[PDB]
Amino acid sequence: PNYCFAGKTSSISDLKEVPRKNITLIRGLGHGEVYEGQVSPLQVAVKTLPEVCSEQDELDFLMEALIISKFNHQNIVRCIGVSLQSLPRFILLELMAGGDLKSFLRETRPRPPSSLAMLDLLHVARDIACGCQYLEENHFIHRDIAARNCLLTCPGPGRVAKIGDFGMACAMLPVKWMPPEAFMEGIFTSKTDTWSFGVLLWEIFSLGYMPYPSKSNQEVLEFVTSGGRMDPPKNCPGPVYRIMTQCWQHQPEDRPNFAIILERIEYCTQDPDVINTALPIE
Ligand SMILES: COc1cc(N2CCC(N3CCN(C)CC3)CC2)ccc1Nc1ncc(Cl)c(Nc2ccccc2P(C)(C)=O)n1
Repeated sequence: PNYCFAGKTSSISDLKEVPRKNITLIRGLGHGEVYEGQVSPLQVAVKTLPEVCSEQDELDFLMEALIISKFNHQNIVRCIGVSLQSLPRFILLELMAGGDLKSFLRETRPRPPSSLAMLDLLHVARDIACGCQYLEENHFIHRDIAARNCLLTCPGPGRVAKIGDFGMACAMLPVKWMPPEAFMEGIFTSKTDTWSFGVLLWEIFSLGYMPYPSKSNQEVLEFVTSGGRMDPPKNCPGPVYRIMTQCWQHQPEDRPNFAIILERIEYCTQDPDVINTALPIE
């Protein structure tokens, strides 16, 4: 299997094979399965392929390794290497100690008080938008920009958010992150990623709520097609909500590219009225 990105073609032979003897598993992290690990010492996350799997599962795994290995950006998770010549097969990734963003948001929600502030949220949004701008500039369509696919380097301040999973690149389709022309026509473009980014913003500023809270997939599809959009998250500043509503323009041509999203995020970050807004206490 071959893979091309940024005008270069790569195959399995170009991946960095790490000797199996140099890899130590430490603990499970979530769902294949992902472990904390060590490479002789580098801390890694280890994505494993079940030994019992289809040929297409094997190929899917290979492709995910080539895709992640060829990216070179600070807001995309690094691939340390692979161990594909012993079973089970491993992909070695940068350990993101802060976890997935969805869990982080849910678990770090202000409770009775200042576990998070608005600037933390804007920094995460900026980081992911920089990641997406890098993809868009390199003509890569992610297809599943969502909080569950983003990771944080560390729990505390100085955390950096990064795009972590590239699995997507009917009942399993992430309808709630997809614009009309994607779920209706199966047309994907970089404006597809813009729409999803809008939904991720909502996830961020809601502190990890499921989009379109009470609606099923079909309800969302009919709602969104008819021009329905989500309400602002609780205490969401107007300038932030305006970015969401621009990302959710019906016409792909009317949605901003990531360079523009980034500028608008940076303007929000500069506005004292935005960053002095208190997050809701649950
Ligand atoms: C310590 O590092 C982690 C911790 C957790 N946590 C988050 C809280 C969770 N909580 C604690 C509190 N408890 C009561 C309920 C559970 C426990 C696990 C999750 C993930 C990583 N790291 C990590 N790096 C790289 C990758 Cl690449 C990855 N990948 C990854 C790991 C897990 C899920 C999804 C992915 P993705 C996006 C789809 O690749 N994952």
